[PDB]
Amino acid sequence: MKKDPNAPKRPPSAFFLFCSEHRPKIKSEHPGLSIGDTAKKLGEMWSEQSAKDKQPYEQKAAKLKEKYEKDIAAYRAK
Repeated sequence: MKKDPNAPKRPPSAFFLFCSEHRPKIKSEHPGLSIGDTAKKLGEMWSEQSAKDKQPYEQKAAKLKEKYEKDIAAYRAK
Protein backbone atom coordinates (compact mmCIF):
# COMPACT_ATOMS: atom_id res chain seq x y z
CA MET A 1 0.00 0.00 0.00
CA LYS A 2 2.58 2.62 1.08
CA LYS A 3 5.55 0.98 -0.72
CA ASP A 4 7.39 2.13 -3.87
CA PRO A 5 9.23 0.25 -6.65
CA ASN A 6 12.58 1.74 -5.53
CA ALA A 7 11.99 0.86 -1.85
CA PRO A 8 13.51 -2.36 -0.49
CA LYS A 9 11.46 -5.60 -0.38
CA ARG A 10 9.60 -6.43 2.86
CA PRO A 11 11.43 -8.47 5.54
CA PRO A 12 11.14 -12.16 4.54
CA SER A 13 10.54 -14.80 7.25
CA ALA A 14 12.12 -18.30 7.40
CA PHE A 15 8.69 -19.98 7.14
CA PHE A 16 8.00 -17.59 4.22
CA LEU A 17 10.99 -18.94 2.25
CA PHE A 18 10.27 -22.70 2.71
CA CYS A 19 6.55 -22.06 1.92
CA SER A 20 7.41 -19.64 -0.94
CA GLU A 21 9.28 -22.51 -2.68
CA HIS A 22 6.78 -25.31 -1.80
CA ARG A 23 3.69 -23.21 -2.68
CA PRO A 24 3.41 -24.04 -6.43
CA LYS A 25 3.96 -27.75 -5.58
CA ILE A 26 0.93 -28.20 -3.28
CA LYS A 27 -1.32 -26.55 -5.93
CA SER A 28 -0.40 -29.26 -8.50
CA GLU A 29 -1.68 -32.25 -6.47
CA HIS A 30 -4.54 -30.09 -5.07
CA PRO A 31 -6.30 -27.81 -7.58
CA GLY A 32 -8.12 -25.02 -5.70
CA LEU A 33 -6.12 -25.71 -2.48
CA SER A 34 -6.08 -22.20 -0.94
CA ILE A 35 -3.01 -20.97 1.01
CA GLY A 36 -4.44 -22.25 4.34
CA ASP A 37 -4.42 -26.07 4.00
CA THR A 38 -1.01 -26.09 2.24
CA ALA A 39 0.26 -23.57 4.83
CA LYS A 40 -0.80 -25.99 7.60
CA LYS A 41 0.94 -28.96 5.94
CA LEU A 42 4.13 -27.02 5.02
CA GLY A 43 4.48 -25.69 8.61
CA GLU A 44 4.47 -29.37 9.67
CA MET A 45 7.35 -30.13 7.27
CA TRP A 46 9.13 -26.79 7.95
CA SER A 47 9.41 -27.62 11.68
CA GLU A 48 10.60 -31.10 10.55
CA GLN A 49 13.20 -29.90 8.01
CA SER A 50 16.82 -30.31 9.10
CA ALA A 51 19.69 -28.01 8.01
CA LYS A 52 19.10 -29.01 4.34
CA ASP A 53 15.91 -26.90 4.06
CA LYS A 54 15.93 -24.63 7.14
CA GLN A 55 19.50 -23.39 7.83
CA PRO A 56 20.03 -21.39 4.60
CA TYR A 57 16.40 -20.12 4.82
CA GLU A 58 16.57 -18.49 8.29
CA GLN A 59 20.03 -16.99 7.61
CA LYS A 60 18.63 -15.30 4.46
CA ALA A 61 15.52 -13.73 6.06
CA ALA A 62 16.91 -13.09 9.57
CA LYS A 63 19.86 -11.13 8.13
CA LEU A 64 17.43 -9.35 5.74
CA LYS A 65 14.81 -8.31 8.35
CA GLU A 66 17.28 -6.47 10.64
CA LYS A 67 18.87 -4.74 7.62
CA TYR A 68 15.39 -3.52 6.55
CA GLU A 69 15.05 -1.45 9.76
CA LYS A 70 18.03 0.71 8.68
CA ASP A 71 17.33 0.43 4.94
CA ILE A 72 13.69 1.58 5.25
CA ALA A 73 14.80 4.45 7.55
CA ALA A 74 17.62 5.66 5.26
CA TYR A 75 15.19 5.32 2.32
CA ARG A 76 12.34 6.95 4.32
CA ALA A 77 13.72 10.52 4.59
CA LYS A 78 17.47 10.61 5.39
